Amino acid sequence: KLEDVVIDRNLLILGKILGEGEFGSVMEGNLKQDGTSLKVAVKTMKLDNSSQREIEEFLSEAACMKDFSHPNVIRLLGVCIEMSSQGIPKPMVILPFMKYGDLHTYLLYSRLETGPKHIPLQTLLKFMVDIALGMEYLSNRNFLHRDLAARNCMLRDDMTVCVADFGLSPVKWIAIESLADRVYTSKSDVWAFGVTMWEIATRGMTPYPGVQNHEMYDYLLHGHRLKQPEDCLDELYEIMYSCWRTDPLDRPTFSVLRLQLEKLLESLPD
Ligand SMILES: COc1cc2ncnc(Nc3cnc(OCCC4CC4)nc3)c2cc1OCC1CCNCC1
Repeated sequence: KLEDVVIDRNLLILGKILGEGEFGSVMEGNLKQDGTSLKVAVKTMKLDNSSQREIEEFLSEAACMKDFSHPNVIRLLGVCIEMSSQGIPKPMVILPFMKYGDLHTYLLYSRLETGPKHIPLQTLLKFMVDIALGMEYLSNRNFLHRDLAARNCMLRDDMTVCVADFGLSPVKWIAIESLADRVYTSKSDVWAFGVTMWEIATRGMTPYPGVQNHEMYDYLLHGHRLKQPEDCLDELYEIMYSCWRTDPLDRPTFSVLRLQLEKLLESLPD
């Protein structure tokens, strides 16, 4: 067994809510860890199946993420498990607290006079370079993100982006084949990465302006894809475009994308 993943619940003090989703919530917290303390980010969830089957499979997956070590992939400190007021297991995943917050909010704030100012092209490409390196590290270990989007990418204290908030087993990030067959592969993550690239290049735009969520599958079925942004370089749009090919076998690997973006940033007068 690898029970380095389970943290004593009495070492954790829960604070103010960062956000409330359908699954769970994200909150500020303090971890005793040594007489000292540490500011952390806590993600609560609510499982099903009272028996070991569901919780052990979740624990195994938690042990996997903890044993990861890369600057562009969020580090998982541990997991506390408490039973809820209804008898349901409530796992609480503990990560380091990210003061600069998510990448999606930072991009929209770069368009406001408070906080960050205009993000130059080179800084936008570095963000993409960072996501691509973290994603490449994940696929070279056969781990599927399942929920890659700009709101799930965090800015570290040195201002390098890491991938976070992985999904387990939003329409506008889901690959065409995954909407019809519900089959999720590495190319479905490549699809989501292309959408994330478009979020960065548009500086926070919601994908497919004008198209409603319920009409997305049919829209993609007709060969429609995200339109090229204003002032977006042609070479850059062709990179994100290659992520959305109808046949997933036509999509490029994460090593090819990372190589493409790094070669483009190095071609600019940075
Ligand atoms: C200063 O604000 C944050 C700091 C964070 N510092 C670290 N982590 C975070 N979130 C996070 C959660 N869960 C996971 O992974 C779970 C993986 C497990 C397998 C399921 N990774 C990251 C933060 C979110 C923050 O703001 C949340 C936003 C603010 C903007 N309006 C919407 C809510």
